[PDB]
Order: sequence, then structure tokens, then C-alpha cells
Amino acid sequence: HHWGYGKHNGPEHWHKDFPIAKGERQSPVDIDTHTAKYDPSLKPLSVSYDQATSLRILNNGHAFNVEFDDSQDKAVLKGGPLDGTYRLIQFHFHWGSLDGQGSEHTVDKKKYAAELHLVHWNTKYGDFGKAVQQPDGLAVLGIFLKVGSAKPGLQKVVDVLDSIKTKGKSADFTNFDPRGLLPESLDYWTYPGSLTTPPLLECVTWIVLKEPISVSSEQVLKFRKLNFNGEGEPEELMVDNWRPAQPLKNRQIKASFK
Ligand SMILES: [Hg+2]
Ligand SMILES: [Zn+2]
Repeated sequence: HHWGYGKHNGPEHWHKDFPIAKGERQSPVDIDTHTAKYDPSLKPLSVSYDQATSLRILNNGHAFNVEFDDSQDKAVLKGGPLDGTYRLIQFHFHWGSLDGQGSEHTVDKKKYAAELHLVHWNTKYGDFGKAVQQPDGLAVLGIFLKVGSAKPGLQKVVDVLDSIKTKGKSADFTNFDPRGLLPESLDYWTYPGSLTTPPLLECVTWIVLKEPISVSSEQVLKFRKLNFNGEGEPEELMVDNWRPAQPLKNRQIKASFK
């Protein structure tokens, strides 16, 4: 029926409706640190989020997205392995039902409690929908979350969750500053890959930061209270909305550091 993360419509079934699931550049992947190659020609990333305009938060039935105004070069990513400017359109998380799982990418097979994806689209393409028809159409910044100390900057997101508990609900969500979600270091791994949810388009340049951010147990706990279901439908908690690691195939993971 429609895709999800359950036993009957889970990642193992996606290929039936989206054959690209068994493609050559699928994400996420396991990051083998001993095989990733340091590339000294990679430039430092340039994250310019001071003019960011958040608009809304929405429960789309698979996760919650915070959306941004992308009509101008307000919040952009450049440098790193990228050519051109990429505009932030939305961010969302993947998390688990337990602290030992929830990330999509793994590092030497290590799974984190969650993973944040900041999705950006290549401005040369004019709009999001055009960017997803190109091999260099998107850039996703991935950040691992480990449970430890609370992250002050995440608290405003945590607090609005109650209001978008069920699928289809949205809430105004202005003046949120994504800078409060970044780790101190911008060292990263990069590889060519895809979106991790259907349509699984292979248009992404992945930029996975080495340094995880800490979140508190209570922060994570509130994510686990969301619902996959719509209002008035039987309750199915929104947990484990992550795709397992895919074969690397003919791809090389590059490191911005050694
Ligand atoms: Hg593409
Ligand atoms: Zn994602």
C-alpha cells in the first residue's frame, strides 16, 4: 500500500514501487574510516545561515520537516566538494525507538541515536523540483546526534512537537536559527548518493560531519511521541524512521581531514 517503516511497507519493500532502490548510488552507507581517502583538494565548507527564514514545521507522516523560505539566497551552503550555491529548503530527523539506533549513516558500523539532514538544492536549477532531475541537484548536510547533554538550540523544536503530533498537522515556526544545530567542527566525509526516502532519487552530494552534536535523553524522548498516523486513526508511534545502510558499489568516500 503506501511506503513506511513497518514490517509490511518497510525499506525492504520499497523497490517494488521505486526500482531505483536497488540503484548504483543509494544512501545511506556505512562509512569505513580506514578506507575513506583524505582529499587535500577538498575546500572547507561555507555554511551561511545568518539570514535564514524558517516558516513552518510539518508532520508529513514519515518525519517532521522545518521548512525555510528558499526564494532567495538567504540560507546557503557552498565550498567543500560543491560547485555553486545550494539553498536550504528544509531540515528533518531520523531517529530510533532506543538510543542505540536511529542514524541512517553509520561510522565503522556505529549507529547514533539520530541523524539530522539539512536539505539544500542547487540554485543553477531554479527550483527544487528541477534540482531532483540532476545528478548534482542536491546537497545534504548530515549530522549525528548522540545522547548526552541537552542542546539548547534544539529546545524550540522539541517544544512545538505536541502541536504537530499527527500526520498532516503543521504549525507556524518562524525565527528559528539553524546555526544552533551545528557541531563546533566542520570536518566531513563526502560521497555521491541519494535521498533516503522514496522517491530515492540519486541526486545528492552527501556531506556527513565527523563531529556529532549531543542531545539529552528527554529531548530525544519527545521525538518518540510523534505519530505516523493521522488524527482519529489508531496510534502508531513515529520511531525507527531510518533506512539501513546500502552497498557502496563503485563509490569512494572522501575525507576533508586526516
Ligand atoms: Hg537525480
Ligand atoms: Zn533524511
